[PDB]
Amino acid sequence: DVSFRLSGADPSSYGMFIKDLRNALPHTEKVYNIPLLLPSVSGAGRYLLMHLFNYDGNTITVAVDVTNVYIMGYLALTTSYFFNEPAADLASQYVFRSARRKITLPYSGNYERLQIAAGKPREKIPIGLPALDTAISTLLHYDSTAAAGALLVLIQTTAEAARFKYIEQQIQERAYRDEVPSSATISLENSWSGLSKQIQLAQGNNGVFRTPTVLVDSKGNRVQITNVTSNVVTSNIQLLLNTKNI
Ligand SMILES: CC(=O)N[C@@H]1[C@@H](O)[C@H](O)[C@@H](CO)O[C@H]1O
Ligand SMILES: *[C@@H]1O[C@H](CO)[C@@H](O)[C@H](O)[C@H]1NC(C)=O
Repeated sequence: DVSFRLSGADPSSYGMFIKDLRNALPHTEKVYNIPLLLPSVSGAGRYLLMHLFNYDGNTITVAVDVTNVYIMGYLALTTSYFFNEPAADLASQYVFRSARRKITLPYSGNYERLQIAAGKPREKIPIGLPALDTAISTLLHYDSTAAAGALLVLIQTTAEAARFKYIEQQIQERAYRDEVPSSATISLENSWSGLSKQIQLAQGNNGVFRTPTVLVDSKGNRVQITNVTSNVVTSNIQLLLNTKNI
């Protein structure tokens, strides 16, 4: 399992957590020196448990599918909660079975559905360490509309930061002040599957993407990534979604 405490958190302890989160995901091969997540994992070992503690020391445990860093659901005291989608129903066969009750949230875990539930796109929702403290708190007691925004903050400050060193750094810059994500951050989130696939297709194509990926850079400028020499590939991305899942 991995753990993160908001009480006393700072950039260093958050970076320790994101390192532990990346290290908890199994991989047998690296592609262009980036860990390649597994095609599949059977049974309970598919799910990583992340123990998150708010500033007061209250906790939720979040289950994450290790093949794709997707959060499936979470446990808060004696209640489990899962997205309304078959992968999360499957996960509920393995994790948090000791909960006294299981609630299926009234949306799936994808960004489009969560933003509809929350009433706002993630361009407008601040993220940071304080926002993560608020999100954990929100999730302690059921409120499906509030939970959708909390889950948009939780997914970006845990999974997305694990996938991309740029997003990890964005959250560290927001350790004591939330701020909406940069458009670069949104672009990377939306591009993770495409980048993961193109980096894998470049292995028998001399390092060249079969199809360019368009990203927004740190200045708001839209840019084409065409091969593995780009800084997105050599520096930023940390985990590849296996093409078997794309
Ligand atoms: C950890 C998690 O659940 N993450 C996903 C994010 O990976 C994905 O791009 C988005 C789909 O739009 O859905 C969120 O659920
Ligand atoms: C590869 O990537 C860089 C941009 O990072 C670009 O300048 C270069 O000319 C590209 N080369 C090919 C072969 O696509």
